[PDB]
Amino acid sequence: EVLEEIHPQDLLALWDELKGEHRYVVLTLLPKAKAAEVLSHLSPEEQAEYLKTLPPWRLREILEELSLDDLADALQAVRKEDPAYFQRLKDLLDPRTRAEVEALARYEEDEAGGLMTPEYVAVREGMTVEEVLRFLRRAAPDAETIYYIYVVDEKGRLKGVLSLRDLIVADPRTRVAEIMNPKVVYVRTDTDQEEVARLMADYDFTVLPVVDEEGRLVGIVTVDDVLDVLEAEATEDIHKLGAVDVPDLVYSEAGPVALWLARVRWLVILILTGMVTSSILQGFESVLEAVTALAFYVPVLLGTGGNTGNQSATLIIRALATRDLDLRDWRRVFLKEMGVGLLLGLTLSFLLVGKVYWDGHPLLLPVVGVSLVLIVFFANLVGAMLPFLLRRLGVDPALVSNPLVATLSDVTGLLIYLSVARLLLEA
Amino acid sequence: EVLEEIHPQDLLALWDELKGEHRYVVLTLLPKAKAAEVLSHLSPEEQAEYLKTLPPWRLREILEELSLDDLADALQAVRKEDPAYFQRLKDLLDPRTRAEVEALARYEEDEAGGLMTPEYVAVREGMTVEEVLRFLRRAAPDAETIYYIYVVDEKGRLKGVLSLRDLIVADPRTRVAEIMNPKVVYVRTDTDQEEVARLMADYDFTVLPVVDEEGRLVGIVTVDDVLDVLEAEATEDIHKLGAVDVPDLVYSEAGPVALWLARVRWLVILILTGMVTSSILQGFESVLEAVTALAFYVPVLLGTGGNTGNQSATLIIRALATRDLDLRDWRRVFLKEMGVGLLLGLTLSFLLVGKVYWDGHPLLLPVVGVSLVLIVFFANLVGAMLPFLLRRLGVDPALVSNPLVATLSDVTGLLIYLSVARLLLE
Ligand SMILES: Nc1ncnc2c1ncn2[C@@H]1O[C@H](COP(=O)(O)OP(=O)(O)OP(=O)(O)O)[C@@H](O)[C@H]1O
Ligand SMILES: Nc1ncnc2c1ncn2[C@@H]1O[C@H](COP(=O)(O)OP(=O)(O)OP(=O)(O)O)[C@@H](O)[C@H]1O
Ligand SMILES: [Mg+2]
Ligand SMILES: [Mg+2]
Ligand SMILES: [Mg+2]
Ligand SMILES: [Mg+2]
Ligand SMILES: [Mg+2]
Ligand SMILES: [Mg+2]
Ligand SMILES: [Mg+2]
Ligand SMILES: [Mg+2]
Ligand SMILES: [Mg+2]
Ligand SMILES: [Mg+2]
Ligand SMILES: [Mg+2]
Ligand SMILES: [Mg+2]
Ligand SMILES: [Mg+2]
Repeated sequence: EVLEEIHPQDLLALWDELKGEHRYVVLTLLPKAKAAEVLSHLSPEEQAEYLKTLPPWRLREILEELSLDDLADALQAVRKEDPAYFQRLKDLLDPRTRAEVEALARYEEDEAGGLMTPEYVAVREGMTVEEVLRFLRRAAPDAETIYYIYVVDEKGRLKGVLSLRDLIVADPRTRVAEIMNPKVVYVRTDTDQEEVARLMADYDFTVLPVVDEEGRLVGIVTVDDVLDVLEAEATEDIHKLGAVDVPDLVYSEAGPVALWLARVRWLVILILTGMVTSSILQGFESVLEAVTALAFYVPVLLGTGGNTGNQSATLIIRALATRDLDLRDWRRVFLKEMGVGLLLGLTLSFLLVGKVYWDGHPLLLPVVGVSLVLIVFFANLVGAMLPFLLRRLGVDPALVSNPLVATLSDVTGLLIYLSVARLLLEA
Repeated sequence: EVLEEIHPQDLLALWDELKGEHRYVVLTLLPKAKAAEVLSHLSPEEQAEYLKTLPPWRLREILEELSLDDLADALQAVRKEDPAYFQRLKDLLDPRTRAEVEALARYEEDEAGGLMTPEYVAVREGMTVEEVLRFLRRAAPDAETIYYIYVVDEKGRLKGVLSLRDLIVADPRTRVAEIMNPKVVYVRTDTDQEEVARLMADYDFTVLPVVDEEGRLVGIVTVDDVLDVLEAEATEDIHKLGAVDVPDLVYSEAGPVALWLARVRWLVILILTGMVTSSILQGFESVLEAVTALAFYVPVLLGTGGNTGNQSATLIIRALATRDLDLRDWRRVFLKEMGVGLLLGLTLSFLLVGKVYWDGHPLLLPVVGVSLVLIVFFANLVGAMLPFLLRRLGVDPALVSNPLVATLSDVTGLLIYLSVARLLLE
């Protein structure tokens, strides 16, 4: 009845809200393909778990009816988790498929190769519209998408590319080279995952032709895998911008121990440079014993400075991820931001001073006030550069976390504030 | 002519590296397709700028050879900026085109109606595969995509969906409604772009069918525009993480004044949160004049709380926007982080007391160390649980920014520490 009706992703939606037993049952009963796609959009931890739990006949069925990219991904999860049983689970494949999948597992999960699938539709440059169409009816079962057609030489590498729409409008006796496009856009096996995401999103494509170290066409990447690549990447960016450092972390499926590792690393690294502020506070105990109101304005200056630093840092980190800004821009950016910080200072200060005056200390009112303008102005700029610096260093700018800049602006904040206190105390 | 072999992407790459005059003359001298695609992938502001500056004739060609969701958008930008040259410009638009543009501009640009095209191919079920391929070859020059054909009824409603592959592999004599799909997942007009993005990212689709209340087909949504939507929606989410609050900010073309605005609002909110920290010290001046090592150790605790809260806040906000956590999960989380917030404290404390002892103030380590465990733990929990609440109010929980969590950790941290100092000094 409904077994033929339902669409896997209804089962994918209800998956987060269903008991283990019945789940298992739903993997076993479905038509082969629908179970296969339901397993396809699952977590590698879960994937491994089920490829362990399920019967070897259904194992055969799923493994057989799973696109090669997604297969190799699954098998890879089982290699990392349980190596021996990965090999044993690999003993249930057929020769040609086992072989293609082995040649795919060798690619890197972050590179085109590990995004790519070898079931492209490839033709030689000397057929005709009609020939390619005949081939397309007879070759459409074993293909990921018959929508774009790649034209190759005698040896493997890209020559031309070809829209299905193009053939369908083309005069069936016309040869393909007369209607193909030789300026083919493509990635490499080693190309980083986000470079594919970028290229694909730039050119407004939906299949990108991975080539090998020699140029020979060896796979393709589809935009559908790229979207969850994108989401992966944006999520990594957000995560370490929050100074947590684990690339693939699912919050719902992780124990307090792992969270503790991931957070405690950078929490620690930052807490040390949090101690330097204590020892810096130690050596300025003469201007601090003398006037106490000084201490009554340390948090507000520090925290507001860190805030501003966050703002700039993030506002640039995106603009570098979004590829909106290049390294060579740094100089030009500097000035552009600088003025802003000035205006952010004055304004903020106008508030803080109106409170310093209201706190009842109209004496150090300009110590606080001027300090706040100086702190805003500098923290801001610190925020702007740190990414640029890391770029010329060859490091991920998203490592410039909001908390790192918070602690740094705490240090600079205190130095500015206390030296300004000292200098104005000499008056 | 050799200046006409180049791909518009290439030229868009060198756009940031070209002077205004130069920009204008390249955009004014290209092939219609090229010109209009180039202009199609720019920001609204120089979009509208060049729609204004360009010559009435070239703006007429560009306007024409432009796609219709894109024409809609560009017109909409000139519409935001300058209301008159909007209709003056679209007075160059032909009625068949213009009418469509009219019908598109009415929908809200962050909704599905706002990023849809009407150049889609729809065929009635009473065809045969033969007749539909006939229709495809004959209707292909004006379509956005002929890979998904949409079967409808006499009054216009949606009835089902065909892939061109299903046609191509089907025996041409076959009736259409035989190989079609009546279980066609669609998207409504008022729908949020973000939801659209979610759908198309789930189903591994590339087109989506837009509908009215009645269920009639009004247009389709492409994956490319949904993919720029995804990038936007994201980049907005993370700006919101840095207390910057403008929907689509582009830093490289925003002036010092605009950056100023954007930031000034929340930066101001947060400084008016700090004044409280000032007064909170001020009313504890009595307990604070006794010990100075006390004040020597404040930026460390406060900043640490701010950080822990920053981490938790981030994790949970991300897991919210990713739909990996539901509003009802919060209770679980309150426990989950709890222990963690404890574990992080102790460890960070074992090191902190390490200096409190070493820095020359063995006087009383607990007033600091304990205060660290409490502040780390508490800030952690707060940052962890502010997005939940902000989400249960029908507010974007990406508003729980890292400077906000920091500044709240400044306040709470301070109350924690100076109360612990009041008790352990007495
Ligand atoms: N990897 C690639 N490198 C270069 N060109 C490509 C690549 N992939 C696809 N193309 C090109 O993109 C187009 C894809 O055709 P498709 O019909 O999907 O485009 P369209 O926008 O629907 O219609 P039209 O091609 O008429 O604009 C083809 O013209 C083809 O030349
Ligand atoms: N909006 C939609 N709602 C429901 N189903 C759809 C929708 N759009 C497309 N489909 C279904 O998805 C399939 C898309 O066909 P297409 O050839 O593009 O897929 P493919 O992955 O290339 O190959 P295959 O269809 O053989 O898996 C079609 O069979 C179509 O019926
Ligand atoms: Mg990476
Ligand atoms: Mg892979
Ligand atoms: Mg694009
Ligand atoms: Mg386009
Ligand atoms: Mg795939
Ligand atoms: Mg990144
Ligand atoms: Mg701070
Ligand atoms: Mg479009
Ligand atoms: Mg929105
Ligand atoms: Mg729009
Ligand atoms: Mg998907
Ligand atoms: Mg798929
Ligand atoms: Mg959002």
